Amino acid sequence: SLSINSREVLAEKVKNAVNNQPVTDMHTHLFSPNFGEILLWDIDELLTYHYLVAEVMRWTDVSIEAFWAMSKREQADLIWEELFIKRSPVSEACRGVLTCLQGLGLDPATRDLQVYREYFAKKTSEEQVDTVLQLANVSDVVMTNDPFDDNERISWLEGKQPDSRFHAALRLDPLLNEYEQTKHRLRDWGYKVNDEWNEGSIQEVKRFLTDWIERMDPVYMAVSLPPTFSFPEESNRGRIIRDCLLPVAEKHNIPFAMMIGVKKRVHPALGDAGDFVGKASMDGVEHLLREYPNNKFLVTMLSRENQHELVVLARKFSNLMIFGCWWFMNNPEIINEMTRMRMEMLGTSFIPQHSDARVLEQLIYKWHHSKSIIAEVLIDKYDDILQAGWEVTEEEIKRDVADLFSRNFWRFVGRND
Amino acid sequence: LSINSREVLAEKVKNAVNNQPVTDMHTHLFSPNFGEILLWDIDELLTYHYLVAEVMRWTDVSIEAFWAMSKREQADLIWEELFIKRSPVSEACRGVLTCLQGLGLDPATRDLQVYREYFAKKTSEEQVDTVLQLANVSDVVMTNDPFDDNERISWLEGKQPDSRFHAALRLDPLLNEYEQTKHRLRDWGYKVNDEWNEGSIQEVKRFLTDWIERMDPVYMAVSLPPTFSFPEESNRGRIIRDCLLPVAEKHNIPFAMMIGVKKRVHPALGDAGDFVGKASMDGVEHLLREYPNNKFLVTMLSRENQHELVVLARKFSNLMIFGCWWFMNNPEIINEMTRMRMEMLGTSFIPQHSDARVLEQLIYKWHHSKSIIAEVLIDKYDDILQAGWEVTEEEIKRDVADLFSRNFWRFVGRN
Amino acid sequence: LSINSREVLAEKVKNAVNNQPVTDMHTHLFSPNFGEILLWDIDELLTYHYLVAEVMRWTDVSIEAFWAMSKREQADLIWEELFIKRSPVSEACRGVLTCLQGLGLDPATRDLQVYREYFAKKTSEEQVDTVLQLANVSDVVMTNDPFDDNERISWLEGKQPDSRFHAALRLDPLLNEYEQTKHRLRDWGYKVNDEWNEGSIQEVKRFLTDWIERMDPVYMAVSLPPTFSFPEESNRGRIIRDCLLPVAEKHNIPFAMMIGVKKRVHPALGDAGDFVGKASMDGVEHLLREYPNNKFLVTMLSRENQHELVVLARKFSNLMIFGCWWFMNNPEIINEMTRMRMEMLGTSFIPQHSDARVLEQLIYKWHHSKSIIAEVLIDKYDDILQAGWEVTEEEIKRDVADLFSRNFWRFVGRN
Ligand SMILES: [Cl-]
Ligand SMILES: [Cl-]
Ligand SMILES: [Cl-]
Ligand SMILES: [Cl-]
Ligand SMILES: [Mg+2]
Ligand SMILES: [Zn+2]
Ligand SMILES: [Zn+2]
Ligand SMILES: [Zn+2]
Repeated sequence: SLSINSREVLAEKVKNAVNNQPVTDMHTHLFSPNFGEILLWDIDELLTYHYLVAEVMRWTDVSIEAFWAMSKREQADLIWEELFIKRSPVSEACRGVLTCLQGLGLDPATRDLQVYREYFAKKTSEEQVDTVLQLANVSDVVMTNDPFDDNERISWLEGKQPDSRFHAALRLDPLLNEYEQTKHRLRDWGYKVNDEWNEGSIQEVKRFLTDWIERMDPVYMAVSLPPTFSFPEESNRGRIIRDCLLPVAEKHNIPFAMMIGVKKRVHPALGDAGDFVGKASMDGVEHLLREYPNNKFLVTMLSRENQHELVVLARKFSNLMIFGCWWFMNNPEIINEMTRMRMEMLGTSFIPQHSDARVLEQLIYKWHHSKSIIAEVLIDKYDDILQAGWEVTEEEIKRDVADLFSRNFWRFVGRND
Repeated sequence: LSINSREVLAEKVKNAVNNQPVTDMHTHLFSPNFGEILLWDIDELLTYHYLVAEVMRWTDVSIEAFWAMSKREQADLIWEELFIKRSPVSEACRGVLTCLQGLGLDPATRDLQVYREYFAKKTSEEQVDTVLQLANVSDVVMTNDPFDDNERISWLEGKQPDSRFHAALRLDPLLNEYEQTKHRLRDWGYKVNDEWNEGSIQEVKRFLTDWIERMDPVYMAVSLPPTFSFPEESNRGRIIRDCLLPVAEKHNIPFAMMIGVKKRVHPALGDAGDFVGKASMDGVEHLLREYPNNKFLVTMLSRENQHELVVLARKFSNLMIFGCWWFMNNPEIINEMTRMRMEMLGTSFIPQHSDARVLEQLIYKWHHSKSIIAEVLIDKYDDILQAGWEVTEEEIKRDVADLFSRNFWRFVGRN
Repeated sequence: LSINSREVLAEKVKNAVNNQPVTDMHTHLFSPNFGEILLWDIDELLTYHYLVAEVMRWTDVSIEAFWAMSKREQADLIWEELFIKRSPVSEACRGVLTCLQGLGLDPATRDLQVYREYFAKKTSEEQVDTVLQLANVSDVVMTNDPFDDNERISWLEGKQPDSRFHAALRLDPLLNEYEQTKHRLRDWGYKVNDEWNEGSIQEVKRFLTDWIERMDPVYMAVSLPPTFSFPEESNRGRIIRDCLLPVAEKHNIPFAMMIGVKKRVHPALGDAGDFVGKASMDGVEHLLREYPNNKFLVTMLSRENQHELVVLARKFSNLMIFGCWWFMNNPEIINEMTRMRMEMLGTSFIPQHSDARVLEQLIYKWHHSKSIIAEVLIDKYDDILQAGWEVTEEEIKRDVADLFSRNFWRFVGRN
């Protein structure tokens, strides 16, 4: 019955447990460094992250065309001047760049971007991965692997495997969302899908999935979906999910990850910075969970206004695992409210965060900023049960922290450690 | 003797809040003379449907296997899965520990066998006395359903509740399931016709008036789906327009509408199977505007309805909003709702009800809510103190009494 | 010295925020040379429509009897019902107290007759000087409606506002009520046709151009319902498309859209009878994308629009979002909005406007909002300070000037 005797010691012990727990980051856009140039890293890549492109375009008089015509260094220079020098870098994405520099032993105080660049010029990808995963305390990274991308598909077809720290996830947007165009690529690749949606088309699409499952050994198959997402639906998407994806997933015991609420290309000229958000109906997700009890679903949603009801839906269905605070949700005010709602209604039965890192060094700030918030939530929740006379031990806190940052994910996808 | 600093204010407000007897204006408890339908004890607390939903997120035991377990075994499984194997940090898990502690039991031991021994030595009457004392609740409003055969008999035998328990007439089967319920009405001698004519109208009114007579309810209540609309040419829309509203106005009894529940999305979970959806405000707005002589108590289930519900209260004095219902009854939501409510309505609302299904829940439902409501009050008083206003301890006691008891009785026009 | 802890940052930020002169970019105040339409004094504070809604939730006085009372009588009733019989803890009630205190009056006495004496002794001009000084407001943007006969007079008599007050051309009757308004245009010599054709288009453009010439407005404004959509084959859709946007582009004048107000759900309440609804973002999205040479100022009334409004501002630099309008202008909501906005937009937004209808409200609207905005800034500067950034006091002063004044003038392309 030795246990934690005060809130101040609780806070110390929780913060230490959270900081020390190696993270599984279950959705990123990073790649094993052996995949080469598609692994993005360094300060110029940090600064030209699309979140920062959106932000600089609210201030700068430089036209979008002129921006895209600049070199990466020039874009980074402009972003630095407009968002850090001419106004204080108070936004979450700008703060994050500074957290990264500090983590790396660079000094934000000098504002010396040329000195920062020198740091990265002297390293290999493999070295930077080692440094960054250590600093961010991340043991495992789940990638986003898109067989429709020519520059990724090559490494796979060349027999490359990621190192043991990097795990595959099969990204299926082009197949589910753009089948009218994508069906022709499948044909080019020997999958004899017909004009008509018949048994032959069903079989060849299942074979496409099975071949990539065999190749990648993905931990889940994923898709991003619009605010209008509905299921069942008479559409290529509704048919592919019903006839191909769900049966394959069940057979292979692979979860289906759905990232719902992104409205694509509302400002096309902005590229990756041009996507918007909408509230979705919960009906399709509800139907999927109820009607496919032998399938597992990972869900994150983009609208603030979906988050509470998504937690309630998790209370209804054990084949739903909700994860992370995605994109426009990934800001302190929202991370805090979401994490509290989730813990109040689900206890520790969810995955509080993922980084969605596109640039390697972002693991540093995405985990630092989120861990501090998650630690605050845990401190309050433990203190409340301490107040109720419960005895919490440091071993129990370590166990719960491991569940939230790692074990709940592996347990749900039916694998590792 | 003036209140001169936040620190002094905080102690005065917490004392006033703690000391104020509560009227709990919507519960699923029953006067103890109604028998076994009053649920109580640690096995009942642990097998509350909120905890059933939570344990099914973790356990390998199937739902079928779970329902086949005895109550004690279900309670044991829930204890192991939600308190021993993971820390009991959820609001519903924390609530069980609050009740245990309140009763003088020691959660440090985690000894469910010992806790059970406490309950085995007591009668229902003794436990009600204990619980209402510890929760500082003076008055409990029940949910009395004349369509439940069990509950019906008791009222038909002329059994009256204890004076601490007040009736409220539950109408879901009548309003939401008329096709099916009209056959029972006619078994009971209410000659409702196949068509909605004057005959039907008068006999439904007679059913309402008969039950008002028997129950002396403080309000009539219904829970409603996110799709709720009014006017509507449906059985619900016709009964409300033609029968419920006129009867309610004549007897000056409010109509309680609990809006936002989507029933049985996961049928096998039973009570743990219901979901939530955002509702349109249009139907509520229409009722308030078009029936100014009727009074309406509303609580809604969707987070995304709460702010606009507060605005609608600003518009209509015949609306009384109440409580943080079910999926809203979690600290992060209780806090945001109570602040939005106080900022736009001052003290003209009812901040909380327990919806207790198990007697001992009054202990944590009230404990956990009072701490949050006290903190909101402290901030709001502090803000007017900083503006130069002098608040007296007697004024705090008054406002606290309005929130926890008097606003309800004023609105219903009673006690 | 120089800033190396949260404690020091808090001192510097609070000083910067308190000292920064405010441009209040949307109010319902008027240059004092406009005469009686400039509302001021304690009785006007107390009878603000926010307080009429609140008193009606408590008083037994009927709405008809209320409107039959004199202003002083109305103000007496509201004081008794909202300040004396219950603690004045609501945001709007707290605001009255902050004004009294700011003017050097003592709320501790509750001496309404003494408070009244204060104002009886001053001219409009003196009180404008006092209030703008106390509130640290350098510039006030008015709402000027050429459809209002009284207002139209000062403009037609060539009266110009005092250099501290700026015009904004309010267009609601034209855009929202064209069928009724076309007759008045015709009367004024704007000879619109029955059919929406080139004839009608040119006469509506001429109306706008004439009023732009007369008023020199900083923006043209309209308030819109939750059902607002664009493009739309309606008089509103057509006037915006064919007249308003091209005229705005030619004069480089922004269009301010205040979206989400549902008018007169409770008619008898007058100004206090308006409600809220969530709107589609589709119309605003279309307008921003398809009219890149037009500038748009937007504020929305529903809590549930705020986050997605901030995301839309990330997408479009021709969108400036502003303020926490009306039902949003409460501490709980101001805080969450200001945080969401800063997290996603840095300093590239206008955190607040007063919408003051009564002169003295500038005091509380800015005092209450500045304290919240300062705390949000302290958190955000601290986060980058802890991350190793050197924040200077001059940078703080710059950022604060952008939020409270410069961002507005930069966007509108003026002062
Ligand atoms: Cl973005
Ligand atoms: Cl919503
Ligand atoms: Cl539940
Ligand atoms: Cl109002
Ligand atoms: Mg909040
Ligand atoms: Zn992603
Ligand atoms: Zn209930
Ligand atoms: Zn206004």
